[PDB]
Order: sequence, then C-alpha cells, then structure tokens
Amino acid sequence: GHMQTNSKIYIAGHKGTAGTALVENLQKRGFNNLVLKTRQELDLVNQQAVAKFFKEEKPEYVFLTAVLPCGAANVAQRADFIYENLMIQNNVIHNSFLNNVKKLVFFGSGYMYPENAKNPLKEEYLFQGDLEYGAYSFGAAKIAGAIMCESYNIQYGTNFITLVLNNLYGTKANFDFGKSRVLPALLRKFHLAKLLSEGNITQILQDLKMNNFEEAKEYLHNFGISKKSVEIWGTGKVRREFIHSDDLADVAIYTMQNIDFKDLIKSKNTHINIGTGIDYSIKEVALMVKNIVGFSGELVFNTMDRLMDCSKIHSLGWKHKIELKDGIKMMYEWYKTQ
Amino acid sequence: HMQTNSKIYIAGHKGTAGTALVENLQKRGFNNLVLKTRQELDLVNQQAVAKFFKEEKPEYVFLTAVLPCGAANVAQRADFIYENLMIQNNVIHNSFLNNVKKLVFFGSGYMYPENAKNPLKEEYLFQGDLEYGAYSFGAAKIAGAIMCESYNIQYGTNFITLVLNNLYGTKANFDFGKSRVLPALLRKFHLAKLLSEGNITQILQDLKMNNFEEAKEYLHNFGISKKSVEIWGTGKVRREFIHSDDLADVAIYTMQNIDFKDLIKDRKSKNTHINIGTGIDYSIKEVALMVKNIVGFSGELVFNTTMDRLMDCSKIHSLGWKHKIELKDGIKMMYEWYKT
Ligand SMILES: NC(=O)c1ccc[n+]([C@@H]2O[C@H](COP(=O)([O-])OP(=O)(O)OC[C@H]3O[C@@H](n4cnc5c(N)ncnc54)[C@H](OP(=O)(O)O)[C@@H]3O)[C@@H](O)[C@H]2O)c1
Ligand SMILES: NC(=O)c1ccc[n+]([C@@H]2O[C@H](COP(=O)([O-])OP(=O)(O)OC[C@H]3O[C@@H](n4cnc5c(N)ncnc54)[C@H](OP(=O)(O)O)[C@@H]3O)[C@@H](O)[C@H]2O)c1
Ligand SMILES: [Mg+2]
Ligand SMILES: [Mg+2]
Ligand SMILES: [Mg+2]
Repeated sequence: GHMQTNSKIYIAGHKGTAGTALVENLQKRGFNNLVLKTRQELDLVNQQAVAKFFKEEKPEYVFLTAVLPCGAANVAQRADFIYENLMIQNNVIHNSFLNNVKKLVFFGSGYMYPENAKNPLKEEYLFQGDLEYGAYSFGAAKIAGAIMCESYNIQYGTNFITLVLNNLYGTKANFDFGKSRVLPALLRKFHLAKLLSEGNITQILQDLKMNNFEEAKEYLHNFGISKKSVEIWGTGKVRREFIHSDDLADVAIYTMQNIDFKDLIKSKNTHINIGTGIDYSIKEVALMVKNIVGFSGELVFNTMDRLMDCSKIHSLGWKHKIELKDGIKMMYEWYKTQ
Repeated sequence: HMQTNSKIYIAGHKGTAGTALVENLQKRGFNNLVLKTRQELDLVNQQAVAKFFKEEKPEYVFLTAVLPCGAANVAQRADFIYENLMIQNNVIHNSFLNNVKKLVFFGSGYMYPENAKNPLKEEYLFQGDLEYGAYSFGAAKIAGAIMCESYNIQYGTNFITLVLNNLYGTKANFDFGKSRVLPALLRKFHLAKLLSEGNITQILQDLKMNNFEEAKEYLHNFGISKKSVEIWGTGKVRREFIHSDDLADVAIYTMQNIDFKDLIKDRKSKNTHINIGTGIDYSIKEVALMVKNIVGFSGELVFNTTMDRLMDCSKIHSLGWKHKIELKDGIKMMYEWYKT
C-alpha cells in the first residue's frame, strides 16, 4: 500500500478522461495531496518547464495520462503523434527519475500491438508484426514509452509501470453528432429513433435544438435515424471492447498500491494489459443500447478487432467491476439529465 | 540541392561518421559548415538545441550524434533510449521548425528483428523482436526512422534515414572494448606485431602505460600475445562493414539526389528508410586474416571455442549509389592513418 493519505501525487493530463477519473477516485479514497497543472501552466512537451516542475514540486507518485490521442478525425497529424507523445513521455519519465519519484504509472494503447496479432492480445505480442497504418507513429511512440519505463526499471531500479488498454468510456460522454465515440453515438441515435416512434416532435426539436420538424426529419434520416429503424454504417461484425474510466482509475490505483516491477520481472514485456476480458460485435453493442433505450424498431446494416488478454492483471489480483450494460445504463441516465 | 556555400550542420562532428563527412564535404568545396562540440551544445537539451537552430539557421543537417550501444556499456539500457530519443527529437523537430531543406539521419541494423532473414530488407522492420542487449537502442533507432518519415508525410519535409551495420574508416575510434570490431581488430594485430618485434617502448606509448608486466596482462586478456592473436568464437560469425568515406559519399549522394518523393514512387509510404552497405559480408576468420596480412604479423590466428547481419542494398543501388571501397583496401587506408 505504497501511497499514503498525504503522499504528493501528480496526475499529468488531469483534465482528460482518465485524469478526471483518477482525481475523483483518489479524492473519494481520501488522498489529500494532489498536484495538478493545466497545459497553460505546464507544457509537458517543454523539457525546461517539466524539469523545473519536478525540481520545485518533488511529487512522490506520478500518473502519466497526458497524450495527443490518435483518432479518425486527426489521423493526418502523423508527425505530431510521435514527436509530442515521445516528448511528454521522455520529459515526465526522465524528470521523475532525476527527482526520486517513488512510483509512476503510464498508459499504453492496443495500437502498440501488431495489426495481424491474434485476439485476445497477449503482452508478448509486442514487435510480432507491423502496426496498423493510421496509428503507426502513435503506436511506435507508445512502444517507446513502455520500453522507456522498463529500461529505467532495469538500469536505475525505478518503479515505472505501463498499463495498456484499447478503448476508454465513461458516464459523462460527448454526444455531439459526427464528434461522438461509438457508445454515445449509438445512445443518441436510439434515443432519437424512440422519440420519432412515440411522435414526441417537441422533445426531438429540443434535443436537436431545431425549430422545424421537416428539417429535423431530414437531418435524422441523413444519420440513419427513423421511426422504424437505426442504420449501422458497417457489416456489424467489427468487434470492440470497452473499459469504464472508473475501472481504469481502479486498476491504475490498484497497480500503484500493489504491483511493483519486482512482481513482473532476459526480462522484457513487463507492461500489463487492462480491460474487462470480453468484447462485442457492433451488432451486439447496438442491440444492448436499443434494449436499454427501449426502441421497438430494427437495425439495418450498410457495407481491426482488439481484445486484451487480461490473464496477467487477473493473476496480479485485479478485475473489472463495471459491465458494459451497466456503463451504458449510467451513460443514458446522464444523457437524459443534460 | 546543396550548394558549396550552403550552410551545413554536422551533428556529432568529432565521431567517426562526422569526421568523415567534414573531410569529404571540405574536399568537394562545401566549406560553410557549422560544428558544435558537446561542451558547446548538449543535443539532449531541448532549450539549447532550439536556440542553436534559431541562431544558426542551417540549411542541411547530417545527424551523426549518438550514445552508442556496445558490449562494455550494455548496462546503460535507459540511457540508450532516453538520450538517443532526445537527440533525435530535438534535432529533427528543430530542423522542421527552422525550415531546414534536407536532413540525413543514420540508423543501425539493431533496428531489425534478431531473427530476420539475411540479407535484411527495409521491409523487415517490426517483423519480430529485437536482440535483447540492443533492445532499447534499436527501439530508439526505430523511432528516429519513423520520426523522419512522419515529418515527411505530415509536413512535406525531406528527412532521410540511412541504416548500416558496422562502421570503420581512415580516422576511426581504436579504443579497446568499444565493440568497434574492425578498428579494434586492426589494433589487436598491431600490438601483437609490436610484441613480436619486442618493441616494449611503443607498446607502452600505444597503451599510454608505464609497467610492461601490466601492459602484458592487459594485452593477454584481450587475447594479444607475441606468438598469437586469440579470438573468442568459432571463426564463422559473419559481419558487414562500411568505410566512413563510403558512408560520407552515400550521405552526400542522398542530399544531392534522393528526395522523399523518390522513396514513395511505386513504393508504399512506409519503410522509407534506406539500407547502406557494400552488400557483402565476411567471417571473422576472413577479416582477421586480412588484418593479419595488412599488419604483417608473423604469429598465429587462433579461435577459442554474434548473429550474422548483412543489409540488402538493392534499394540504394536502384537509387543510383553503390560502394567504392572494398574491405582489404579500406583496412589498408585505416592502418596507414593508425601508424601516422
Ligand atoms: N481514451 C481512450 O480510448 C484510450 C485508449 C487507449 C489508450 N488510452 C491512453 O490513456 C491515457 C489517457 O487517455 P485519455 O483519453 O484520458 O486522454 P485525453 O482525454 O485525450 O486527455 C489528454 C490530456 O492530456 C493533456 N495534454 C496533452 N498534451 C499536453 C501537453 N503538452 N501539456 C500538458 N497537458 C497536455 C490534455 O490537455 P488539454 O485538455 O489542455 O488539451 C488532456 O487534458 C493516454 O495515455 C491514452 O493514450 C486512451
Ligand atoms: N559505428 C558503427 O559501427 C555504427 C553502426 C550502425 C550505426 N551507426 C550510426 O551511425 C551514426 C554515426 O556513428 P559513429 O560511430 O560515427 O558515432 P560516434 O563515433 O560514436 O560519435 C558520436 C558523436 O556524437 C556526439 N554526441 C553524443 N551525444 C551528444 C550530445 N548529447 N551532445 C552533443 N554531441 C553528442 C559524441 O560527442 P563526444 O565525442 O563529446 O562524446 C560523438 O562525437 C550514429 O547514428 C550511429 O548510431 C554506427
Ligand atoms: Mg508486494
Ligand atoms: Mg544573428
Ligand atoms: Mg530528382
């Protein structure tokens, strides 16, 4: 149980999804001594500013959540994904070493694993084939971050642990059209399809912030939403897994308190996959959302699988608490209040 | 491309490749060079590197600076990845920010899978795990290559990675236990010869030592004696070598002739690094006999009973460069300088 009530804990990237979940869960657990810096206060690409922060604040524990994330919308930023993430990683990990940080947790992505690797993905599949093209430079940076943690642990006897996940979600999602991730996008589609099937024209106009029902029906049809059906743009066979941000926070804190480099060690692949151990076809996710929202209509289909093997984290005494059905239900309850 | 009055930065100019580039550029009239020692410019320090690029505005960059991975320093596993990532990231990003026209970076064969087929094609990147000792160094070299290519794709830069296995050259680093295989082999046979000719004085001056009993036990433990040079292994281990004049030639040829657009012409926009080399490897027996004959050592070669590595240089040949220095000729050039 390494971290104590008054241990100084730095959560890097604290305004992000994982960072917000860590701050909330640490405060609930009674951790009273968090240090938090916005991007405007501390640019983690700038070595001079990061070295100064560590020398002047001397945090004891570090959760490194800050990232330039690689997504469909920003995939053109191929150089930024490698440069900015290597700089964040290098500046935080090295200055943590220089200032005698006790322990650090870093987060990897399943983009670090080969595109053609077998599911479920084992930690030892690192370097067993080429990465997916769009996320190639991002995944290469995450590999370097994992190797940076292990290499410091070996040379300098640091305690820097890498946890690797595929897809993070939480209750308070972004539900904006063409800007929303898979679960929130499906939730909103099914909610609006339900409102259409119930003739709640008034609630449709409120939801879309529109003033003309003919215009609203056109807009909904363009997004495959109708009284009788929701269109899934795909075959429905793409598989997806999910981890709730409260489960990410739980396993990150569990790792900080219990899982040391000692416990993991020609030693290599000392990163640890995290997840729920189960995935879902987009068809299965859609039917689950449909059922939770209570839409009486049909799916219609219109046309890289990633599942972590969680054997290692299970063996080290953590498992997830939040099943996807309960996460989607919490997300929908939140949706209705906003 | 580069003009003789173009401002050219050679990073790491005191190293083997950097010294060869400085000399070969001067010999061709490229005299507008900017050169910084480690004391003048610590390339790990982002602030200092950003200031250098903003002050000096080099037009062309040869990035040769490295923390090298060898048998002796293999414990420095964190340093290999941190220091080299910082050098790479600081020079490549600040080159982009300051409108450098073209950059050449050097990779290592340690960026290829340990068990990849010889000869190694560029496309064997990420086709299996790296050799354990050089794992973190090879990962840093991969990130260097991907950093160049990713800048070329996103920003339209012209940053080219050339990858080699073993460098030697006229003005080489002859320090013992640096895993500088060919320079050290040349030195091992030279000292064996000095012992054979009974030249205590030159042994002590070469080793910069004082006591001959201690010079001897130093030498005997590197397998150096008056009667023999003893090498650990079977004699069958194969290695490829490139002379630093050939490295300088292909680096300058790349600047003058090879642009990113040439590397994605009827090729995928991936694995755009280029292997360089002579395309030929040798057993340690064959190299040791070459060295023995050039040094004129009259004693024995003895083998006392690591994986073969050879580049496929088809792509650089297709782009219009091939090596000029055959190994025997290059070792002769290196020995002549060594004796000077
Ligand atoms: N979300 C996922 O599905 C997913 C999947 C796999 C892996 N992961 C990994 O999990 C970790 C957490 O991801 P996340 O989704 O929580 O990230 P996120 O929501 O995108 O948050 C990233 C945070 O980092 C901050 N940041 C980025 N660059 C910075 C810089 N130069 N200086 C200071 N702060 C900077 C951002 O600040 P601003 O708010 O000011 O921009 C933001 O608050 C990352 O390592 C990520 O790669 C996430
Ligand atoms: N040599 C080989 O067999 C071989 C094989 C494959 C690849 N390569 C690659 O080819 C390139 C050239 O290698 P090389 O053997 O010529 O190199 P080298 O002889 O080892 O020289 C490296 C130079 O970089 C300088 N340097 C290192 N860190 C620095 C820092 N923080 N700030 C400023 N200068 C710094 C060193 O300065 P100091 O002298 O002050 O320490 C040194 O002069 C490298 O990219 C290398 O990895 C070489
Ligand atoms: Mg314990
Ligand atoms: Mg000026
Ligand atoms: Mg041309």
